[PDB]
Amino acid sequence: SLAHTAAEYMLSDALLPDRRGPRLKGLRLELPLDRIVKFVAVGSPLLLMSLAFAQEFSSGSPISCFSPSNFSIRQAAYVDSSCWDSLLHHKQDQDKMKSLWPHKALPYSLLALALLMYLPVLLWQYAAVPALSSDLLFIISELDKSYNRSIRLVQHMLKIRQKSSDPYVFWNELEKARKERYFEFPLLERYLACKQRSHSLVATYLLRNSLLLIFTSATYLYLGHFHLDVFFQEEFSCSIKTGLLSDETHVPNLITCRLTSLSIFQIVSLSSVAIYTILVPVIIYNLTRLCRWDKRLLSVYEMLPAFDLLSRKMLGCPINDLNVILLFLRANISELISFSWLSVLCVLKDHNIDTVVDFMTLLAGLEP
Amino acid sequence: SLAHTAAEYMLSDALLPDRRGPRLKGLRLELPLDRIVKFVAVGSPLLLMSLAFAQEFSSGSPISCFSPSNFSIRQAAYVDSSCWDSLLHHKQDQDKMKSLWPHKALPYSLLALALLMYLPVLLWQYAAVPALSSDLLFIISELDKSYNRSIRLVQHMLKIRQKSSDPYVFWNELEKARKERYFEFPLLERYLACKQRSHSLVATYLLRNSLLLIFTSATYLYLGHFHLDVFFQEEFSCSIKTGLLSDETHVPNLITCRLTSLSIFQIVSLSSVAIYTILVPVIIYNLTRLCRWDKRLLSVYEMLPAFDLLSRKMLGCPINDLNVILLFLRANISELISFSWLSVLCVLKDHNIDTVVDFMTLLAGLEP
Amino acid sequence: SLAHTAAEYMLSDALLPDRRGPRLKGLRLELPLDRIVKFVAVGSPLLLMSLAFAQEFSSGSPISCFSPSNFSIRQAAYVDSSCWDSLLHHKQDQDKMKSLWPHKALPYSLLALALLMYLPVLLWQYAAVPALSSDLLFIISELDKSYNRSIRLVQHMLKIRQKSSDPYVFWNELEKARKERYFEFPLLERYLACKQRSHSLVATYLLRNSLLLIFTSATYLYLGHFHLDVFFQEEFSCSIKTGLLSDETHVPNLITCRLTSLSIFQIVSLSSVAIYTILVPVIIYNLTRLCRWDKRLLSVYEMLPAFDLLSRKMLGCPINDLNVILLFLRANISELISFSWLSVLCVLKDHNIDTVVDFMTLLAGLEP
Amino acid sequence: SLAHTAAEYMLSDALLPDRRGPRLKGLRLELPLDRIVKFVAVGSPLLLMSLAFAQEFSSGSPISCFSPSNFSIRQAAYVDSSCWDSLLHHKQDQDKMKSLWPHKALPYSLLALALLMYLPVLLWQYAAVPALSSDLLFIISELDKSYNRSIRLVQHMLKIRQKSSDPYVFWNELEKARKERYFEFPLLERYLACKQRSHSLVATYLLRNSLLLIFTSATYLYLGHFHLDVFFQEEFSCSIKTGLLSDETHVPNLITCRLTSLSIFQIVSLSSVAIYTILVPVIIYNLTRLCRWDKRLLSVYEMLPAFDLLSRKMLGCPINDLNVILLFLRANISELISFSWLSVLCVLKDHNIDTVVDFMTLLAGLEP
Amino acid sequence: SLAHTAAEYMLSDALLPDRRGPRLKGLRLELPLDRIVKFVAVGSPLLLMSLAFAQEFSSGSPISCFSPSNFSIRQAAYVDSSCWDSLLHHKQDQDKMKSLWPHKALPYSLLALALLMYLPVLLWQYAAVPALSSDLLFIISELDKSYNRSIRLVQHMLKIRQKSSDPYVFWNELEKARKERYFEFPLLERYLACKQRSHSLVATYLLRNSLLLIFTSATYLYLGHFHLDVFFQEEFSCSIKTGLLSDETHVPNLITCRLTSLSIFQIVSLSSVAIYTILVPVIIYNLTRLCRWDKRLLSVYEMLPAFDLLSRKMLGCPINDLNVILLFLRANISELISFSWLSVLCVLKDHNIDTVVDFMTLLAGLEP
Repeated sequence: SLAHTAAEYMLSDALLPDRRGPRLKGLRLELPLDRIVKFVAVGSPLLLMSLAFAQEFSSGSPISCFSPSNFSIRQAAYVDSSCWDSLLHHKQDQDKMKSLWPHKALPYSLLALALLMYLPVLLWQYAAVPALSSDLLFIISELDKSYNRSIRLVQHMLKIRQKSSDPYVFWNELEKARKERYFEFPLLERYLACKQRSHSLVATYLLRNSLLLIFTSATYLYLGHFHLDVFFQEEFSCSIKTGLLSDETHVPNLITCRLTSLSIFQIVSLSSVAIYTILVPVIIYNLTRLCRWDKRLLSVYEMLPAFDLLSRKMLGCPINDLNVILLFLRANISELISFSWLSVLCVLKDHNIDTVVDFMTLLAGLEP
Repeated sequence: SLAHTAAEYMLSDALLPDRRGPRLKGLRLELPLDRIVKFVAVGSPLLLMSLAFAQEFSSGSPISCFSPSNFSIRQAAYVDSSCWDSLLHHKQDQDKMKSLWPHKALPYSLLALALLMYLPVLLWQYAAVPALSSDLLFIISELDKSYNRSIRLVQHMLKIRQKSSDPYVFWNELEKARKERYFEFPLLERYLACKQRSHSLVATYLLRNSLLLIFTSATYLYLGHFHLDVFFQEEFSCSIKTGLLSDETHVPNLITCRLTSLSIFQIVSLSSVAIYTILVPVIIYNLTRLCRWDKRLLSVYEMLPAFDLLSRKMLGCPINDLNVILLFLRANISELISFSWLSVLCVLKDHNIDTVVDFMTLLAGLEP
Repeated sequence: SLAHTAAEYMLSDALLPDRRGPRLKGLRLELPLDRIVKFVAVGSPLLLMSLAFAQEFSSGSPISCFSPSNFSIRQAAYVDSSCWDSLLHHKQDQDKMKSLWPHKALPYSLLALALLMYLPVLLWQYAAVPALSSDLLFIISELDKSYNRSIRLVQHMLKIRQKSSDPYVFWNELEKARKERYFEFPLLERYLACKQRSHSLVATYLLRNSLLLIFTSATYLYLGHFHLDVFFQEEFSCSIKTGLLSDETHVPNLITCRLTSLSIFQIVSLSSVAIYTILVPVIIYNLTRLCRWDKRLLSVYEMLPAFDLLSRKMLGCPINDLNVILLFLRANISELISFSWLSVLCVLKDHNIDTVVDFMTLLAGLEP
Repeated sequence: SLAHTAAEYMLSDALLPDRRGPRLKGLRLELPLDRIVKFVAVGSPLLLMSLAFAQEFSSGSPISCFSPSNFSIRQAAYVDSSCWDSLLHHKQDQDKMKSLWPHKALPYSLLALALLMYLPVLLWQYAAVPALSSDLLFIISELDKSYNRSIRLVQHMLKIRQKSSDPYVFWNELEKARKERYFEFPLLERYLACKQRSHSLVATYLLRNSLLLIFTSATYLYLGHFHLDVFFQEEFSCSIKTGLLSDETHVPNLITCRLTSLSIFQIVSLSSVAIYTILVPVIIYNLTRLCRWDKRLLSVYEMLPAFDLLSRKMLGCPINDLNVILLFLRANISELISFSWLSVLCVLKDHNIDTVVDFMTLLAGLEP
Repeated sequence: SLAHTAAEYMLSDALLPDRRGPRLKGLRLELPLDRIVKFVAVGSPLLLMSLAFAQEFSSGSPISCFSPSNFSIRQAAYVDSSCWDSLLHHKQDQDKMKSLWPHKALPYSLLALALLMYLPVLLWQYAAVPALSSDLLFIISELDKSYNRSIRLVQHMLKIRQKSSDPYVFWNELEKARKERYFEFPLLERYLACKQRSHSLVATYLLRNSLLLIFTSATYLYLGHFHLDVFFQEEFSCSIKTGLLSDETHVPNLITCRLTSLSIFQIVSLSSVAIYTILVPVIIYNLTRLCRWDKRLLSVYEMLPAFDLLSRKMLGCPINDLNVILLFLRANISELISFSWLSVLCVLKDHNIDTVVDFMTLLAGLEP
């Protein structure tokens, strides 16, 4: 089946024969909400198209005709197959030959919608995946040096505090460490500054979401203009004597052609509206995600040395490449190593009490 | 077949191409009862839908008509295919055209139910699996330090007891070990305290079960309102002359249309009730599981150093994140290492006799 | 299905059983735009051919006939199967027997176009892939020596600058390093010079794109000459008595033969025009890519020792082997090692400020 | 389908279950032109045979009959199936019963041609592959000793030249190295001499190409003798009363039998001529390849020590085993090791200037 | 299809699930000519059987009948299906009811021939493969000690010859080495002597070839006795009133039954003769192979120490186990190690000149 081929051609990853290396393994380049939206926006028209051609209706004929008994079997087949290509209600009300082309174009329209909704996925894959992957992995490699440089070369501070009055050393020793060369990273404050003034992935993300929104609007227009007119129309009167059959002796207006699969058309015309009105607010929520700064976990991020640079750059216009980098980092920061200490520092959510809270928590997180 | 595709699309794991690493191997993120409920609540409508389209009924036609002998083959096919889309019992009792739409909507309803029952699974997978996995693996890693720290640095207590009167040292030496820095973990008493005051996975678990309960109630309403009325109705009188065929000379009320697949409809309408009334009390049992504290094995848990913190936090409202963490831990605590010593300490189920019971059991569990 | 076989025979890689070694893994020998063009220009006629034979039209007959009622079933089948091979509108307007052969030749034409559009792919695979691969991997191996030779044997310059006035050493020490034997590569300035005067892959690239352009023009001519004439013609009058049936008593001009699949023909005739008018400007953009020198990143390339030779050779006719080598290098330079330092040196995009900018950035990029 | 089985039975490698070792991996025993010729000469008749039985014509009947209306359905089936086995145009012009057997024999002829064109492939596989593989791998193993013996034991010549006047040592030191025992190989000058006087693979190559040429000529004769006569003949008059039906009362000459699939026959008869007239000059080009000595790269080959023996043996009759060995070596010399230095020595294409050109190029090609 | 199952059940290896070890990998237990004969003698009847049931004839009926118009459809089906089981030409010439049973027995006969031709393969696999494999691998293991014992412990002879007059030492030193204990193998001269007097694999080989020859003769007898009589007979007159239908009123002699698939029968009857007259002389050539001693390469074999024993045993009756061992060794001697030195010693094909020829060739073949 065509849907079987499209199941693996689209709606999945089509890069390399897989099992290559770290290009795809261990890194998530698509947000779970984006993946769900892509799946339920691409496979849904494909699912409806498959349901149109499924075992629910065992083939049969999409059109039925009431031809006179004088007609043979082949003549009846001719007058019923010549109307599936000439869907025109020759109404007696001049001669408004209203067309019923959506009935024949439904599979074409569904396939066109399925192909169209895959364009934003291709745009994201071939316009933002490489640069975003490079930035994410470089930043992850740089931030992986924030454990053997934030405690293991900082545990000498424990030696300094424990000799003197520890509460006093908690507030008047830290300026020496904050001014140390190795304590502050030398490359992140420039890379992040450069990324702050560049608008490249923000444009791609906004285009990816706006294309889906515009395609949903186009689907609404298609189903409100062409459909919803021939929606309760099941019978139409045709005319076979509209050509070389004019000089003959048989039914001029072969009345009462019937659309056998009208119910499937009606069900699809509503399931293509409900499914996408489900997705209408999800896209705008995805757009809102980038437009709002997030500071719910800034308290613990600012404490750590390397993440202090990320926390400081929290001002200005929210539309920056750094925002997309942060959005794809927080979904990827917990790959295999930050899963044991960053996820632990969640107790601090309420700098006086915070001054002494690390009296026993920070050193207790040692790997051995 | 569509059921063949849905067999692997749903009703299984759809994350990664597998064989990746420790993300899924060795960790059980779904309780066996939850897995059974999900399987028998998702595949059951799919199984019934497949049985509707299976070899049991070799296609055929879902409707049969008794048309006059004057009608040709094509005319009879027209009058029998124009009634499967116009199921309306034009009864002579005014003109109550009772519809028989459930007969045509049964596959649609079954597919809709199958898709709806997969929503709680998606909610659990994309709203609680990451945080629960992180908490579970962190707690497991911390508790894995409860064997080389509860006997191997405690076997010096054997040296102390064996020199003096061992029964006396069984009760007056332990305060030194209980006050030792390394004996008591420094991070668990804070992580568990933080998790006690957080209600995040409790809400997700309750929502996951309540969605299934509400969907079962909706299925009951659907089968009690739309079904159970056209349940013993097998014959209905139609009307083809309800349109452009009005000005014709043939049967006005084409009486005695017959629903060929009424028996399948009746069997499905009962197997969709029995199967879900089997599942009605299982869901409430799953809800009860979280609402009741468990203390059947507290006697052996309190003896161990690390598990003493877990045993102490056994008071207050049962609805806490720690309850879900414990429920998913006791089903996962016995992965590969706790399978040889924790499962052995089951003899203690009856502190005077318990004082001397470990005279030979604790030290005999040494790995060499 | 034939399309199923052509899916794996073409439209993919057909060299070796794969999993061999570094022949294909880690090296990209086809640009993403070229890959997209090849896919959407080869599979599109195949997709339309599959749609012609898909479940959308459940086989049936491509021609229908209105034969007299005296004819038997076999006689009607004869007069309807003898016209699908004799498509000739015997119009009464002398005796212009206009042929409708495109209706029968549509699958043949689609298969011919699909096979023809694969010729440039074969030409690129068997005329430029080996030499381009050899040059690319040799240049990559030579350029991989530009990290342990541009800083690690250059960090002594740090020792020289830090002793004296560093700003002065920033401008009067570099002539010694620029005149050093090891600092300047001894093979690239000759290999690139040889490649500059050779036009071998430029001709292959231009031929590969021009063949696709010429085939698109041929498709336009085919659809504008043979099609677009029998486009709204659905009925034609045939003649069975044009031979040994002349001396018989039956319909001389068996009027009103009908093309059942005219709608599919019309849709294909438009989808084969829209899809390729989408591709018309992409090919000329690909041609433009080679014809224009690129200097958007020359500022950082000139700073590096090895890439200085590449940056210097930026004059003359753009049509040279070095241009194609650069085009396939910039898409392949970031394989696994240049992904951590070359992608970082993007801050320099605005030699006075550039003199002191590397005071801290260059040495901070050390691997440990 | 039969074509599906023949796709993997032929048109590919049928030796071992693969993944065995170096028997096939890393060695190319078939030239790309030979592979293309074999593919497009073996699969083309198979492709046409598949197209004859494809979805393009949905089975049906290959013959149609115009029997009188008195005949029943079974009688008409008898008189139409008794003519597909008795294709004889009983023309009224004595009684020249011209046969139309190519219409029935087309699939048989296509399968016979597909099997026949596989004979040269089997001949090459079972008559020249082992000896050629042995010679190629032995020569490759011997020539792999031309890098650690042409510079690394020759770099002492650098020590000799740099002490004295280097241009003088460029021309008066080399006689010592040319007379050294290890510098000149002791086995190649005898193995190549033995292969020069042996004509074993030349005969096999010539037979392999001439068999394909003769089979193409036979196909031309078949399509020009048996076809091209019944090419525009679509109707023939049969006779069922040519036996036990003679004493009956029905149509003596059942006129106007019709060949339903005449168009497919006509298209195949032309596509089997065009495809092979495409291949006619390719075979003679392959024959020309062996008949002409190649000296386009002799300048760099003569410089190398080991390849000097190959370059010297460039005289006499071109038809020798050494010619085939060289043809299969130049397509295989660049396997994994000669890909970094032999492909670089392309600058020398114009012995005075050549005397000093290696002043810096030869030593710069060192592996470290 | 049955042929699909027989493709993998037979015509290939059916021992173990493969990928086991050195039982099958690296060892060739079937000669290429024997493999070709087995393939083209077993699959050919299977190929013809598949062609009988292929898409070439779309099922249909193998028999057609000309029943009177009074007969219904079911009556005609009865009288045409009651003759495919009662093929008897009730000729009017007493009452010689000639049977046409080969038409019905053709698939049975083809399957029987395909099964019968597999008997020699089973006999070879289960009667000679184990002993031959053991003998071959033992002899190969013993002969693998003929390189580190024929030069590396013989290169001291170089030290002896180079000190004195080398031509003199070429002829008067060798008697010492020929009389040395280690130089002459102590097991081969007894194992080969034992195998010379044993006739076990010779009988199996002769039986394997003679069974195929006898089966070919039986096929010739079958096609010359039962076929070739009903070969141009296409029409026969049947009789349905030969039983309980005798007391009825309908056609007594239902004349003119027709064999619809006579052409397929005729083509198979000729392709089963040609394809086996091709194989008739190949089998006798295989028999001749064993019956003639081979001494074309004895000159180089006698020079080597270990192969001297093989070369000496070249007298007597050619029918011995040693002959089969040699035949399967020369096709297997060049597995992975003898591929670099035995295949090189081909220059000696013309003991005076041979005395001094090894002055340089023998020592030059050293592995380093």
